[PDB]
Amino acid sequence: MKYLPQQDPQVFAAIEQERKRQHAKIELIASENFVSRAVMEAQGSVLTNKYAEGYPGRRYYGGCEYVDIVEELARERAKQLFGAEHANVQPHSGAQANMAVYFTVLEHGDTVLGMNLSHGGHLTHGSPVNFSGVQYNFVAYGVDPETHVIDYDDVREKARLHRPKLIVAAASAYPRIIDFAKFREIADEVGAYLMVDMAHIAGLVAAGLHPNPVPYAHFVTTTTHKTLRGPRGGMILCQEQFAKQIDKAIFPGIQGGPLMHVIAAKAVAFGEALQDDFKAYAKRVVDNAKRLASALQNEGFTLVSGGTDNHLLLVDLRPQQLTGKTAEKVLDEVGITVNKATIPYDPESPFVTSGIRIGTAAVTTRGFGLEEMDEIAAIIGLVLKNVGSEQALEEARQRVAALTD
Amino acid sequence: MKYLPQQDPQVFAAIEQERKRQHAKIELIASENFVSRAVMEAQGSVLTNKYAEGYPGRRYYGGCEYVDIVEELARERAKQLFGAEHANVQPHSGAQANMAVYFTVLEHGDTVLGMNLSHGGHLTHGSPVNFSGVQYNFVAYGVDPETHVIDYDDVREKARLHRPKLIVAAASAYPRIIDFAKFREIADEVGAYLMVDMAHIAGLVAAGLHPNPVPYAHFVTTTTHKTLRGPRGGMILCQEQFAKQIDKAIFPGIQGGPLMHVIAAKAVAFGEALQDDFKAYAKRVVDNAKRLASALQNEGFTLVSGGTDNHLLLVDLRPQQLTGKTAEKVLDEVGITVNKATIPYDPESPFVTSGIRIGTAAVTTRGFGLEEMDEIAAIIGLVLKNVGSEQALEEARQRVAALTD
Ligand SMILES: *Cc1c(COP(=O)(O)O)cnc(C)c1O
Ligand SMILES: *Cc1c(COP(=O)(O)O)cnc(C)c1O
Repeated sequence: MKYLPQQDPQVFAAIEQERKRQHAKIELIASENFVSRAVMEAQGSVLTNKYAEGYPGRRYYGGCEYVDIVEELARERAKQLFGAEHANVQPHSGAQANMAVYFTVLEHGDTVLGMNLSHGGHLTHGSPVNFSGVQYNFVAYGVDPETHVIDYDDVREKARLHRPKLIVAAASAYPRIIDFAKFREIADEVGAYLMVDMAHIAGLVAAGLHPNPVPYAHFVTTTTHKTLRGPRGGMILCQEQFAKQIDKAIFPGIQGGPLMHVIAAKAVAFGEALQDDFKAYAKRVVDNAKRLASALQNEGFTLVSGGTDNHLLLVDLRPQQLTGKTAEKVLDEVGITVNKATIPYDPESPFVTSGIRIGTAAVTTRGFGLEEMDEIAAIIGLVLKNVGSEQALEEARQRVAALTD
Repeated sequence: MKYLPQQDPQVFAAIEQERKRQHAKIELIASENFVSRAVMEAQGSVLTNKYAEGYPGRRYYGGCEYVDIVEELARERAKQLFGAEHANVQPHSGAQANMAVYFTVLEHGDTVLGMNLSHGGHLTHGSPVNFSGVQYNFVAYGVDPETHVIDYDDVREKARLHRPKLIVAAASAYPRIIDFAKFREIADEVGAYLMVDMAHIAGLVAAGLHPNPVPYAHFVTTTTHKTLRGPRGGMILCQEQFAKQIDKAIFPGIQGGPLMHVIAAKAVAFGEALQDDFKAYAKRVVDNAKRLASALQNEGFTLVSGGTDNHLLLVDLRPQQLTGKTAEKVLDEVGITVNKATIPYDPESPFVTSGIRIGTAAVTTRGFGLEEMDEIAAIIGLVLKNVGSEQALEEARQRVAALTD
């Protein structure tokens, strides 16, 4: 940076702390990643200066010729990446992407069926303190108590009983492949729309390492950040028959001016995802997650669903008589970043939990491989088996430092 | 830029076109401005990589120590700037700021009283194609047919008849000072909350050049961009008694993860606004607007309300037998950027209009002064009085080029 250090010493010092923190820590939060310098440059551009309400070639303001090119690059690259008939790259966030789809097909009080929030469902899939649960009548399907895999007969029964207008598939803490074909079959049986929120798995979908929801879902929502490794924001994909309605839902429906600089950064990220090396990256993500899962089991940890098909895993800490909160806290002391997470049928509250959620997207971006997964698992074992030993925690600290260099 | 040109030639070429366009054109769109290099660097930072759901010291994820510093800098500087008891700097946009306030105090179907959308009210103040008009029962107050000033007796009568739970004051196309004291008096009479949407005038409020709504309003919403000259985004200010509710409305209410890099940029912008030179800038904005108004009247143009108290003016083009659409189009041909705008009691549709809206914030940022205002008015006169003369339009083109260098 050139201008920030001089103009705003306080803000610059804090940013610099954050940058150094990002390098020093082992980031295992499943939603996290590190974007490229090109992505950052794009959202640090003069495009922040442009109002462009509306859509390419259909704007409310003049002078949008070039931001139109940018937005269209984003839309076309997204369509290439996911094989979607239509993309809306304007959503400010994953929350707003979901908000727009809900606004499109639902009326206030309509019934929606989503994944149980304690089993992997997201806040925006019907939490009673979120607009979703306040504005619509959410009901939930569960995972099997033993296998922790989505019970598709439960999805079906809930759908048939409650007759939702919309079924939501996808998750923020589900370690297995989701069967979108079965979701669509159930949706068809009850005459419901199917929305798939692929935020966590979008990068894996782009790389052909998770089945693509696009052919089965009426609407697909996503973050551009997370496994897709883009700037912070949202996106909607849908069939052409819903394009006009979805676009109107975003604007003038729920948003005003789009963030054109962030949209530029989205275009850049999609460009990167279209490359062969992103496919290799995403495979390493999944490979690393399997390896980490295996290595954790070697240390004596129990994993929700007994492993992972994707980028993330959940450790059930009940065998170690630890809460997720305790684990999160002590790992923070040694420089490993995880979050507490409810495990299916968790006896603890969501604010304490019996689990931790772990993902490999971030460490994989940093160049970590299988050997590093083994060592991360070993450090986690050392820490969680010796929570009262400052000697053990100091060793862990040093081993974490060795990994981050 | 260093990395974008190599990584993404297509995106870079479009960005470069946009940058050159921003320099070449005379930007008179009232909502537009040009942010500092420091602001851009801040939102081009690694802070995009951090999930920080929740609030400073009360986050859902670990590792937020430094982004907490950044957010708190934003909140404290905002409180200094506007004398507010509480700030929420997380809203993704002005639309989301408004959305959160609505979510806080209203139930589905509640009555809200806002400014007539054809008289200066914003889309998010009850448009039937916007969430505001769909989710709540909006009624409108008007300006006087002759003076084009808000009719406060009409505000009062509408309030007493319709008994709104919420009254909204503020505008996207109102050229006069708004009397927030009178709005609060009316709100008090009918037991309604008062929300002031100061998006357009926020920079002027910060510089003491427009009365501050904070002491009179329960809630103040704003964009961080526009006259405040910050990054693209939103903010809510409120009394401490609503702080918890407002914070919960933003998260977990209507948004997910905040844009920490944009919040950094907000902090930077507020820092800039706190400086003496921003006060001088804002005075030049208002001075330039008066001068431009005066100069346009000298050319024979009629202005809505007969002039301006702020950064913006509206030309009533009926005396010249032109639509706003025609004016917008021809000015685009010579390198002057305006937008068509409905004038109070406009006989045309909102898609054709009898007016153009013009603001001076952008040209003032570029260093334009009184002499430049005179010349801009003269060029506008030349163009709109000679719409069929390519000779006149070419002269205008050359005069515009002379101004932008
Ligand atoms: C992260 C996530 C979201 C929310 O995205 P934000 O950008 O934080 O609003 C929504 N749905 C799912 C499944 C997510 O993982
Ligand atoms: C510009 C504006 C908005 C909307 O802000 P976005 O950032 O475009 O969502 C809302 N209210 C008023 C008065 C505005 O001027």
